[PDB]
Amino acid sequence: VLGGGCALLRCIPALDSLTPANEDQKIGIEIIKRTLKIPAMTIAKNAGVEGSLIVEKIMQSSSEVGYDAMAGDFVNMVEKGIIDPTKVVRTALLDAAGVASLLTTAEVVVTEIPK
Amino acid sequence: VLGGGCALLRCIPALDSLTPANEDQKIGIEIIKRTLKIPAMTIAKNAGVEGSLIVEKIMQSSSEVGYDAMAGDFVNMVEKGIIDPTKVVRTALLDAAGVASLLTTAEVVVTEIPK
Ligand SMILES: Nc1ncnc2c1ncn2[C@@H]1O[C@H](COP(=O)(O)OP(=O)(O)OP(=O)(O)O)[C@@H](O)[C@H]1O
Ligand SMILES: Nc1ncnc2c1ncn2[C@@H]1O[C@H](COP(=O)(O)OP(=O)(O)OP(=O)(O)O)[C@@H](O)[C@H]1O
Repeated sequence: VLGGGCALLRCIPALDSLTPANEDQKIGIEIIKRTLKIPAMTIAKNAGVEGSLIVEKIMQSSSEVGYDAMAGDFVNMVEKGIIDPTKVVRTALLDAAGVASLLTTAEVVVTEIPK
Repeated sequence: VLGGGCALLRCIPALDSLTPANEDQKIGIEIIKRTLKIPAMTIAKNAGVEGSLIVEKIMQSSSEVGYDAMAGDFVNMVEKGIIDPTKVVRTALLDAAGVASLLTTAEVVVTEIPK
């Protein structure tokens, strides 16, 4: 798939085409929708530029256009070779979500008293 | 002038039409140029939205269009009444710059030892 976090950026309208069952499911869908911009934002922030403007410029562009943080330019990602494995992206997303959504269900935390 | 920090936002091409004498003057001009977006960003950030995207949408718009953070939408701001005194804007800019650029010239700081 496309590299630079653009592959997760192109799946936001798939979440926009979802009908939640209730308000809490809608909250979770919005959480994932806001999370989907995080890798591209982090890559752009590590390059010294403002990641939100870069992310908005990526979503306002065509589906083949992403941000090259090395050259700092908006390019064709397949033609420039900036590509990612699909397995890596889905594995990272699923493994992050499964533990973080379970962590957010907590009300009580029990720890050992430090000796 | 226009309110919402847009009056300082419309003076950025006036800085783009400047020729610095050396590199340090260029650094100072860039400092003021980056500072000119700060009040609109702060107003948008206090409203719960991302201020950088709002600022970019303001500069991509016409000269009469700004952001109403009360209604959260982009409007003709003379017609909507969001206006500022010119004296207040220039007083704030000059009073901030005069002390802050002198503060940034410091190399040594001498303080009294706390008793
Ligand atoms: N020139 C580039 N422009 C834009 N994005 C790029 C560029 N080169 C790599 N990337 C992106 O940066 C990410 C790679 O980051 P990095 O390899 O440091 O971390 P990771 O793969 O998440 O984890 P790990 O630390 O295990 O390697 C991928 O999303 C890749 O598509
Ligand atoms: N509805 C609005 N939409 C957008 N900007 C607005 C709106 N109402 C006011 N503003 C802007 O917000 C700023 C006013 O902020 P505020 O009065 O809290 O601070 P100040 O004038 O800098 O200082 P002081 O605390 O001394 O009043 C002005 O720039 C004004 O144009």
